[PDB]
Amino acid sequence: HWGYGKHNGPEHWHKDFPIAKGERQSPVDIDTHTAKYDPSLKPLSVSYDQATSLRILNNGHAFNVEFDDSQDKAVLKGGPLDGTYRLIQFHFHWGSLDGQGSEHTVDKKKYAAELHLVHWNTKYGDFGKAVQQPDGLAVLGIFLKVGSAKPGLQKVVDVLDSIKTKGKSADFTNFDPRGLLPESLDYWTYPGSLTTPPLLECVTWIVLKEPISVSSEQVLKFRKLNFNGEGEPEELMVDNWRPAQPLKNRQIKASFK
Ligand SMILES: [Zn+2]
Repeated sequence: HWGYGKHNGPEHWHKDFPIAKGERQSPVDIDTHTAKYDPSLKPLSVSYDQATSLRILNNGHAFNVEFDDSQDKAVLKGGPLDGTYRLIQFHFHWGSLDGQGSEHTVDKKKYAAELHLVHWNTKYGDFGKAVQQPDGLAVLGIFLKVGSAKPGLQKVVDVLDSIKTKGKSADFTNFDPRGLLPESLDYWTYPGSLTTPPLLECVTWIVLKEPISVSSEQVLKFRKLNFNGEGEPEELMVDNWRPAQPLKNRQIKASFK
């Protein structure tokens, strides 16, 4: 099955998922000097005050914090979006070393990790219908650099020992995702895809310019997770990131100048 090793990694995915070579694949390198400032873009509206987290789960390629998405509780609006997008989960991509780990890059610069908050368009009724549509998903991407600790991340870091192996899940209630956001909400946006199989081209990417800082100790704990299931040989969950894909016929827009 697909993964991030030498024999099943991203360079192999096209054999099972031929859209891997499609026209709007993600991630991409953000060239800050060719991105177009678009003054018609609106500020992002992030309404997470009523967010209800439920569970944290190791799915064999990352860990997902899942939210109750049966009502408009935690929603993303504005920016380049039409309509209302509900938060369903967030997860991260990270490296084996501090110098790599993000999926998107900025002027070819790699960050130590990348946070993805995944939202789906309410007009489509459920997540599974949203993935089939070109405007079905909105993913907020936030870079992580190593520096000072992020206090609002620590609750996540402390529970990772209970979900070390694939298929492990733990109750994870009352987590506030507002603790993960940077000060500024300036962003780049472009139309893209999921960055894991099935790689569907259903995503409006919204990548924040300002990274958040996490401590060396916090990212170290990410790297103690396991791709494998319990009772299988240990393969550390590191470098679960897809390399940048060709931009092709797309334009990256910026909310700022
Ligand atoms: Zn992701």
